[PDB]
Amino acid sequence: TQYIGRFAPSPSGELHFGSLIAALGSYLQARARQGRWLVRIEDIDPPREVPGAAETILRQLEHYGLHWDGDVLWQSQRHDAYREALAWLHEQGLSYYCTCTRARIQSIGGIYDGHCRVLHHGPDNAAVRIRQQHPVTQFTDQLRGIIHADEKLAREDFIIHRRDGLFAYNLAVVVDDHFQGVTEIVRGADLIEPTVRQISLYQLFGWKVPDYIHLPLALNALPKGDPRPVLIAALQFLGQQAEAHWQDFSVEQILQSAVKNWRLTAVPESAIV
Ligand SMILES: [Zn+2]
Repeated sequence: TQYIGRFAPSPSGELHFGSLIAALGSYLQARARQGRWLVRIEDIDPPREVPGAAETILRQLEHYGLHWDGDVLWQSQRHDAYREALAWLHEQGLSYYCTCTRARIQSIGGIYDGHCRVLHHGPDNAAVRIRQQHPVTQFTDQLRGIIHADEKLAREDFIIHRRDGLFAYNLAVVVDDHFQGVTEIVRGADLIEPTVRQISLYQLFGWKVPDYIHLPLALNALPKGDPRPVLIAALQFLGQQAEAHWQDFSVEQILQSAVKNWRLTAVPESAIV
């Protein structure tokens, strides 16, 4: 089956150099594998995001030559799907309602103890937690090798729907990547630790687990003007050939050659650069 990858930005700001790295690396790996590359706007909580940011992000991708396949998926148009997934989990004996306060959880060290797991509380003024069976605590990264996660965090009956009504990231990412047919997730190293919880969720749904690559995080908005020197800097960051005389080429030519020359093994394995 065809490779399917994606870039899934949060519209809490515009793209910066760090998010360009994630977009570019996901794009290059997808195109090198003769695959599809999709874009999903994570506008799951629009009251806490910035009007106009999603549109800015899509325009920036186009400016840097990173054109996606198909239609953009919007998480603001997917709450029906998340609700459906929650209903299935509850019906299948895989979730429960938790009425514990923030203060209680804080007092026991910040990781839930499964207090409400067999209390059979109703949905009224409650969070929804997953009822883990066999938590995943390690995974394979195609760049970094085998990763060992924080065991206490990995084994928690984690929140999948918040008491304030927000759908949890870990729920929505699995439901949407599955819906879009994603076969490999190429993203930043800041998402390493939640990976094992997401894999646990794929297993509870009975769904095929994708492959994972976590790129190094670039640490301290993209220029509106000439994108070429910024693209060259991003290619260098990712350990790729970085054309000296970029002034003689278009963005499109630079990307076409970067796809031809893409070497995953040359990407740095540091968590942060
Ligand atoms: Zn509870």
